[PDB]
Amino acid sequence: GSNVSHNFNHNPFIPSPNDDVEITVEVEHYGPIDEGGIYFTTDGSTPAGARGEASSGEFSPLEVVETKTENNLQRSTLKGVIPKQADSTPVKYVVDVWAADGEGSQYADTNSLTSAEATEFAYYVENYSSPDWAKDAVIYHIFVDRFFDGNPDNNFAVDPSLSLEEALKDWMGGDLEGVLAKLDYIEELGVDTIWLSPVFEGPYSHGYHPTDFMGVDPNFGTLEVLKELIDEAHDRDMKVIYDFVPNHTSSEHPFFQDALENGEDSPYYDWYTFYEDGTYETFYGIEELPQFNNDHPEACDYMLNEVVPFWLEELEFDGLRLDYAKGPSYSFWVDFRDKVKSIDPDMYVFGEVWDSREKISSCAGKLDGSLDFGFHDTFKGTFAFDGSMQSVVNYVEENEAEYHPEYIMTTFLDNHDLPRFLYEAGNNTDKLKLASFTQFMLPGSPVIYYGTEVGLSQSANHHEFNDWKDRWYREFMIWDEEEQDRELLTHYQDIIELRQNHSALRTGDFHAHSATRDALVFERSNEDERLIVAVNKGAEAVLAIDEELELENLVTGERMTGDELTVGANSFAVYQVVEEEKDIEHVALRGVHAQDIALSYDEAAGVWRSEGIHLKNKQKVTFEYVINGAESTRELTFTPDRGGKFEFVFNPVEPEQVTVLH
Amino acid sequence: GSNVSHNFNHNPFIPSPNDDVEITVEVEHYGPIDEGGIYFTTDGSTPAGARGEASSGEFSPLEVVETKTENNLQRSTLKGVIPKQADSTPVKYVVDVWAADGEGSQYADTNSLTSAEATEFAYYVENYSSPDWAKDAVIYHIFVDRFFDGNPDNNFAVDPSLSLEEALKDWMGGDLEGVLAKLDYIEELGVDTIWLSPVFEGPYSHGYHPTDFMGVDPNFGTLEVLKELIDEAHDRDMKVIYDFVPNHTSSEHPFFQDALENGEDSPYYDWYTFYEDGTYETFYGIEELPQFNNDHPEACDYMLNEVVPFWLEELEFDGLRLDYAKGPSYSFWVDFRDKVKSIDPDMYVFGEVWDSREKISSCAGKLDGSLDFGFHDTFKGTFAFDGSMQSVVNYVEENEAEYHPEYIMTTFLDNHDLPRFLYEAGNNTDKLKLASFTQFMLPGSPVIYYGTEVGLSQSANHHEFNDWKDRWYREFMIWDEEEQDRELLTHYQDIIELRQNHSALRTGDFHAHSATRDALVFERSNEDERLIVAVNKGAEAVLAIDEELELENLVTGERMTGDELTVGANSFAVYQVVEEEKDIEHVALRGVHAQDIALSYDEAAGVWRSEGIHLKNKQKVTFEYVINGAESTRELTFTPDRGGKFEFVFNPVEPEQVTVLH
Ligand SMILES: [Ca+2]
Ligand SMILES: [Ca+2]
Ligand SMILES: [Ca+2]
Ligand SMILES: [Ca+2]
Repeated sequence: GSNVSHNFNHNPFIPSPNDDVEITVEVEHYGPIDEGGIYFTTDGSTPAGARGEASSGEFSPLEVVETKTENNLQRSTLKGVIPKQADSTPVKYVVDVWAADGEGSQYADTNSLTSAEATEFAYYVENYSSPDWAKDAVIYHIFVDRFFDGNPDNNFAVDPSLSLEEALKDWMGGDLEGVLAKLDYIEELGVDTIWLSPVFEGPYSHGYHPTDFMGVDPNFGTLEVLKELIDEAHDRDMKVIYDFVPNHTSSEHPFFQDALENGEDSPYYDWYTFYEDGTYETFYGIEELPQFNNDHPEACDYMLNEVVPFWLEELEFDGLRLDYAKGPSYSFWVDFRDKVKSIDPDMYVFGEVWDSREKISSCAGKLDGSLDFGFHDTFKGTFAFDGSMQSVVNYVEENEAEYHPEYIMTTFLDNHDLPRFLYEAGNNTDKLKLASFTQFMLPGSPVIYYGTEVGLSQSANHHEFNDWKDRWYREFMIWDEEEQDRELLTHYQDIIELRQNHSALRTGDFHAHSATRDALVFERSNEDERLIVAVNKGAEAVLAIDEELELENLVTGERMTGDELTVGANSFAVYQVVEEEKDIEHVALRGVHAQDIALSYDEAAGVWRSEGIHLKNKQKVTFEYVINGAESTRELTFTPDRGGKFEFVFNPVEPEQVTVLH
Repeated sequence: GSNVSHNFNHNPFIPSPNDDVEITVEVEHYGPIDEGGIYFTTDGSTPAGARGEASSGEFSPLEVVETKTENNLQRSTLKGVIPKQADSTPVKYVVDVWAADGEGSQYADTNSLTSAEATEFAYYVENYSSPDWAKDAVIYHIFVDRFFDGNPDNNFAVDPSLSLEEALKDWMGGDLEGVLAKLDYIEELGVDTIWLSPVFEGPYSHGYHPTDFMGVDPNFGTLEVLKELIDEAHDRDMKVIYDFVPNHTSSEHPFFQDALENGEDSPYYDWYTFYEDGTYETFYGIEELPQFNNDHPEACDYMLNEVVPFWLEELEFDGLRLDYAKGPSYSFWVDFRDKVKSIDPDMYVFGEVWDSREKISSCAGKLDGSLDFGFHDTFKGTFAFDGSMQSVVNYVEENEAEYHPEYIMTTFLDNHDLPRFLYEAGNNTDKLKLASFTQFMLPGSPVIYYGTEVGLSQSANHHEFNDWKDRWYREFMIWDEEEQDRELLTHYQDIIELRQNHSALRTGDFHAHSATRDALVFERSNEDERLIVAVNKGAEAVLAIDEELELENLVTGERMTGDELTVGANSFAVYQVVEEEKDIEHVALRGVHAQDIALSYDEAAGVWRSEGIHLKNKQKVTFEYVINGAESTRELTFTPDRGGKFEFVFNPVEPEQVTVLH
């Protein structure tokens, strides 16, 4: 009948408990369409409605703002708002568009005629924030089966008669008891967070084919060993993150087998997406990986009210890494965030999203962050494939301009699914020293694949193989200190101690000064210190610094006053500038009332806030923040669509952020 | 399993009988994909194949040209070529991509696992050409029920007791006998082509709900009256075009009723797209307009081997206007062109495509042209809604850069579906004089809605209504010479006699000199004459001509030597420049061999051709055409992917066209 298209286009994509949410819908129709409607919910119930009559939830109308006729087809634009909701509230809504004095309705995105087969949109109403510990976190991503074998008695599926090509895709015996033993070495490395490979009872050594969402495979140990590991890692002030697989199970899961035999008389038939011809929804056509239907009400309750608290509340994990966060819906992640952030708002929830950064942005407001694949892709091509250092800068610059400031991009060089950096760099550890150094001097949360610090690479070429190319990314950790690259280990320990002792290197603004191919200098702003980083992977060259200032090589406690500097060949260093920068003492507000309004500092947060100013609706305000009667923030703007007593907040780390928070 | 995407991306989109056709396929996959394949056909049979084994047709492989891994997903590019085919050949092909040493296959665009549910691509192998008479054609689009009532005895469904609001959407009595009577008036207007509204036996007076594809509704007359009309219009050297409805029937069609009752035991059950729950494919949700399934083999044979020859061969129509050409597939139109162009290659086949010009371009090679909706949209907003004359120039310029030179864009101001121009221009006939003049001085084939020349407009406002807003675009033709706008008629007759007596105004190059808002001057190049057109819909102004040359107002046989000219207010004129331009006498070819190769003229066509030069495959040639040892075509390029003895052709109307035709 037409083409209703909403596509999650709600105006405040990350809504506060104050602002209303404007829903804009584009419709391409032949016959008439006159008005639509929103049928949104506040509890966890599924929303439904039709032609202005809501079945479960409240109603809000869609009204034609713009319309015309282009190439004999009529193009109208419908708009409506969802009323503001309280903090920590999951809003699910469905959208339809019909014609007054007509027969029927048509829903959003799916163009369905009924609410049941329509797209279910959702967002989470909350002052969006990520755990502050996750911003400063340095993560040691370990593959449990390939780390250490602290107990050979748990190696039930290990066949020692296998060759390396045959054992690397099978079980090798790494267990959670080994992570307990080598916990001193992990702590000596300097990391403050441990990311554990999946430990589900599955038929494969990687654990991504769960046959029990709430059970540890005996090949890795027991829950008590896991509880002992997490508790011992907690007594060292380290955090533990679990690699969580919510999208799919294996065909061997008791739920899938019971549904595969009993059919519709099975309690788990609707827990998967079975089709009317025997086919079922799967993960990329893998018949052994049926997609777990998290959009089913009784299955979404099992994942959220049974499985997730088992790992976060019972086993006391500190966070979850979500395998294939694209699988489940946004309406599931909105429910997921309300569940995990009600247990503890300091529980790190970041996902593995195989998509561009313009689509990873849609996960903001639901997840605390994601894995920076753009970091991976634009670091191999630069440091391992000899690229331009601009693609490094062109990556950092576009992260600031696209991602929400609270979104945490976890950066990495290797994966259990991607080739090792050392092997892609020809085992030239000088390039890995540059990448690991540049990473720990760039914004984000660095992740260290378990073997990288000792030179663990690939014992074979992956291009020579098929299907199981990922054998050689999951080789066993080397502990023989003769076979280890102790120079690389002492390098990783030193680049960690620097980042862990300089807040500007973790949560500081980024600014590039000069950069050529195989040459880059940049700075890391803050409010307590500044730093200058210089990295070159080619010949020696000179790069032009903006200002002129004395420096201090943090490694070799020297100094250097100059306007330029000659970065060495295949060398790198980070310099700390020395500035008696007068800290913030007074912040005023110029542009709202007749005279400047002096703000008051909040020591709990790090912001300056106004007192309580009334504003008229849709009134285009225009103002700025002055600093100690000297410099001033460039002019801002804001429209208070609903209410009056709105408050002005000034975060000096994000000064241009128009955060007129009620 | 992946995302195979071909999207009709064959390199020669309009293939000659000489060039091979390169098929490029983009695949976004997780697991491996190593090779694909093309399964193309030459006859009318449906193509099918799997994993290199073709079921109906020949096989051509798809090989990975490029590949990488981006954001943990692998992106490969498959390529293969379809061998060159003879002239007048319909190539249908299907495309799949699989993994060697894998299990199964996956097909193009639909991502289906079988060939039956895959996208069926097609193109037509032919030296693409549109009927030369259709390029110069001036069309008089009449709505048969609203023209003249030459026989009141055929008004079976006319209810004289109805009001105008109720009769304008019902039957009024216009018949083909009236078109016979008023044929002198149509010929006096000057048009050389008549476009007839649909005459199918349907339940509505517009005829777009056919209940008999090969039957004339008695409310319009008989076949003999239609045969008499077409024959009488032929004896006056006029052409007749039929408005053809191939996409859908009405629910009252005997085929649909028999299938609606007998079900799968009906011979026409597969002739529509019935769904397994009682729903059926329809035209924009209209349950009374079920979509006729032209992709069914037995239905495509009924349309092409029974219905189309009934109108083009039996009733001896000169062409078909195709209602909603987007409905049927491209694989249907490839069959459709092979059928109508085998009856007579001088049969005009142009379609009604409700889409952007970048998508109307895909109909080139299958249809002779289309209706220029961009002309309509960007002429109401300019001449009836007071816009910029640049949007007129920005429309003509983008037609040259996007459309194939043989594609014929039929321009119009009104439709039976769009509001009248006079009513959108506030009955200000001075604006309609400007639009009708500017139209007949612009490239394309002008179409005249039946009432426009006598000031026929709308007796009511369409915004006041719903569903049947198109009553007021289909009002009855006025014949009382007092109620007619004879000034507008004498205007249309004069702007026709000019275009019909100046070949540069029909098939001549377009060049804009100066243009402001409500002001425009341009020229129309050719090889026998040049013209200058000046149009202003605002106040008087002066526009800067490029060169300086004397002119001649074709209306008032005056002259004017100057470098600029002052176009009047709400006035317009077309001037013919006077130039003793030495015609083409010698054309040589500089760049292929060591010395210039003199070309020979072909009087049958209008081109200069080479003699027969051998070329190596993929050899980047670079050459030009010199004219009478004076000016030269700017350097061209060409690669002969297959063969040797290729010939060079020079069309002086399209000189930059690299037509190295074998
Ligand atoms: Ca996975
Ligand atoms: Ca695998
Ligand atoms: Ca129609
Ligand atoms: Ca209608």
